[PDB]
Amino acid sequence: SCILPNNNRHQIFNTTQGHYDAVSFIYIPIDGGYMSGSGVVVGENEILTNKHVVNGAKGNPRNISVHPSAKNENDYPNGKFVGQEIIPYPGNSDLAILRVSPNEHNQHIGQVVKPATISSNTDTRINENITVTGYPGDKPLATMWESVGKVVYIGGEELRYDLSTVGGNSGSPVFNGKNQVIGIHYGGVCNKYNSSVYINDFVQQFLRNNIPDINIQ
Repeated sequence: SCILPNNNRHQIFNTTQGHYDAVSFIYIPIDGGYMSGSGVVVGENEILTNKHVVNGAKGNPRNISVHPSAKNENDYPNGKFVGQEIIPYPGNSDLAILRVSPNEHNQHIGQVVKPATISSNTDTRINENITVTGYPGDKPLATMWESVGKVVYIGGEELRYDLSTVGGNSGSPVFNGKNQVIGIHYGGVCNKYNSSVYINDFVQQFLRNNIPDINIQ
């Protein structure tokens, strides 16, 4: 996750408004600190994020806290949901489904926010205007930031763009202008581009296979 020449980013304060509500903050304690990342609610009990993010839990999903619509370190408007099962993408992309437990009120994560709409990606192209929204670690903890830019590359399961991200953004949803998820940010090449897992037909099948209620448009 790299700061690029295009560094056009702003904080989301109304984090439950519109498509921002499914954007999720991830906190995993380690002995002596914490790993944080990002994700997006896509199903009744499911978020999407990276393999390397959930790996911070060292195989134990109950080390993972998911805070949908997190606004800041003292403001979690939807509380948190604890990891229950890690379902990695069988292919070679840095993509994982995290299934989470209900909360203390027996609410499911996909009930307290609107699950994100997944693009079928039939129209996605080079140079289209997009956003990557999540929890960059150069900002205050658990604050949501949107980063504005353009697609520069599409290939197999990789989509690249020219917009800035930072450690902490891993797992952030990539949104098109219709606020649909076209990919899942995972990293980049500093300071050439940033990159996401592209939700192509094979990744879409993995999603539907594991999240039958998924909303693909």
